[PDB]
Amino acid sequence: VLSEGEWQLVLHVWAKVEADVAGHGQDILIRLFKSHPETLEKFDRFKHLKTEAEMKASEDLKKHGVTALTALGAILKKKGHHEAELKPLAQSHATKHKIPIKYLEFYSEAIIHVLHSRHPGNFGADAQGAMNKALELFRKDIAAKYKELGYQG
Ligand code: HEM
Ligand SMILES: O=N[O-]
Repeated sequence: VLSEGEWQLVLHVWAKVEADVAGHGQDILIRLFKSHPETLEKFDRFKHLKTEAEMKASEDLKKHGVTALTALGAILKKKGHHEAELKPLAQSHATKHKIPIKYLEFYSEAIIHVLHSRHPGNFGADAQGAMNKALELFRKDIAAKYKELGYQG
């Protein structure tokens, strides 16, 4: 359970993302793919991309980055009351895309990394704490759905 002040921190951070959703989404996906190349293999859409330059030049990668972070922003603005929004993503990611929960942990770390990189000296220690809690909540609630469907624990 995040506090109100922690939710406020999270959504203040998210306001930085919303000023350039495509830019953040692209930087997150590239950080993920390059830090954890197994992740790229899950995207039949993107696995042709070999180099960071090709990733950066991919307009379609940007487009998908918008789709993904738009969904995450909507979830965060629910301040934990996200059952309806989280259900479809759980089902797709477990059963269709076949994304292990561990990869969602890597995704969370890529988000944090990119926030520091884009906003140096402006992503406060309080805000990092709050964002961690928000993301941990999202992974806990997705993981329960995966467990239900026979995918994790
Ligand atoms: C915070 C984490 C994430 C969010 C909010 C998110 C959100 C979304 C959304 C909204 C879609 C399109 C709708 C859908 O198919 O359900 C999608 C598709 C997809 N996601 Fe994610 N996702 C996340 C994490 C991941 C991770 C970590 C991976 C892989 C390592 C992944 C792989 C995919 C794939 C393969 C698709 C299908 C893309 C296509 O071929 O068009 N997602 N995601
Ligand atoms: O992308 N995690 O440092």
